[PDB]
Amino acid sequence: VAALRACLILTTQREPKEMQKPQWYRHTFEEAEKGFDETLAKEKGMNRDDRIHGALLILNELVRISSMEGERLREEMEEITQQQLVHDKYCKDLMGFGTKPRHITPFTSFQAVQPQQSNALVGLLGYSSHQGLMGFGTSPSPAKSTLVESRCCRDLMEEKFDQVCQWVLKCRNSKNSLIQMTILNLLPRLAAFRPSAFTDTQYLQDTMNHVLSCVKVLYDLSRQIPQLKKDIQDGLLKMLSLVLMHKPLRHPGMPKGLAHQLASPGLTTLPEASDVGSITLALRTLGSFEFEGHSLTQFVRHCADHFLN
Repeated sequence: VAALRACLILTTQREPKEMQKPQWYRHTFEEAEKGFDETLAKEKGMNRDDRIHGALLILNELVRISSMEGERLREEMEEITQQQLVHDKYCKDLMGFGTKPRHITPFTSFQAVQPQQSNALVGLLGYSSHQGLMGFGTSPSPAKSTLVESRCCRDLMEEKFDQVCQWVLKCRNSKNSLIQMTILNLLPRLAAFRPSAFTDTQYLQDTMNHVLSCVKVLYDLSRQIPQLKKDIQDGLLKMLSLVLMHKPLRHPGMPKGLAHQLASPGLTTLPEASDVGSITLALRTLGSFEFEGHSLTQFVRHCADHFLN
């Protein structure tokens, strides 16, 4: 596989601006060796660019051919391919593809089922069975440690605004699999949508159980990272045990808890008189003292609670 290791010597080393004529003729042969055989180099050789355009007429076909079927490529290479479908100038080379990455979803290929819809997810894919291709899986619903491949799909898998019967199904369905075990997973449903709607009938119910996850890394991340799924507007309550089990481990060690626990809340309800006691007692610490953190303080730092604050 010379064409596999020879061309990326340019991909990793990419040089600019100097040559106007030559680099344009150096970008083609990268792309040029994607269009045949070699599933890997079908996924390898267009990739970067990704800055810059690729818009010349010949790499259009390298765009076309590798926005065409596109399988294959491969299963794991369809991951790169998943976002190799360019944006947005190609209208047909995107939506015509959306079936195949969703055909990975629609049938067989338990990985390409689980794997792929985590990709676009921005953008859209407004085709009905492809819309419903984000709507076939919500009843998967998700088992088996592959959650990283699917549950983070479901949210950004959604489109807008067409309809939420293929969106809120998660709220009806994706609220089943997460509360049961799969601990780092209850991130993967609940930290997603997240713009928008996370709190709904069953899925603010799990805003309890996603917050019930909090056990004082997992005992670092789940504290704050589950205040990402802290979301609007339904439950004011749980944010309070998420203010309590936010500031119970916060006031303990690992102030990198606060590195993600402070930039949350920030919306809301921490800076109460109690945190005019306690977060003042937290900002009376004042630290810890580290620079991004020093800025991460100011990234957060609020008022009007005090001059002294």
